[PDB]
Amino acid sequence: GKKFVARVVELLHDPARNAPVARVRFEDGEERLILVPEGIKVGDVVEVKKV
Amino acid sequence: KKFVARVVELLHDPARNAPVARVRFEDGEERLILVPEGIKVGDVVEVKKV
Repeated sequence: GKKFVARVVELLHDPARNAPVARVRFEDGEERLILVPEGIKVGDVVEVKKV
Repeated sequence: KKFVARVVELLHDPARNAPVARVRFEDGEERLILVPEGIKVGDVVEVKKV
């Protein structure tokens, strides 16, 4: 359907994992923390999608 | 590459439009993320940049 997207607003570091966690912002103004891939920058948009 | 995880649980909170899914990543780590409507338990989701 419509692409499920969120804007990356902050990039944090998870020390347990050596991996980035982005603070993201949904269309309704909700903000959550997600594991993201490498190469994500603040200001990008990420999609969650079935494979 | 392809950053993926398998939906283990899925819950519709009447408080938001999108459902909350508990996903299992590569190493076994589990977290709660918002998924699109129509994700069912057992699906694999991908987090990618657009």
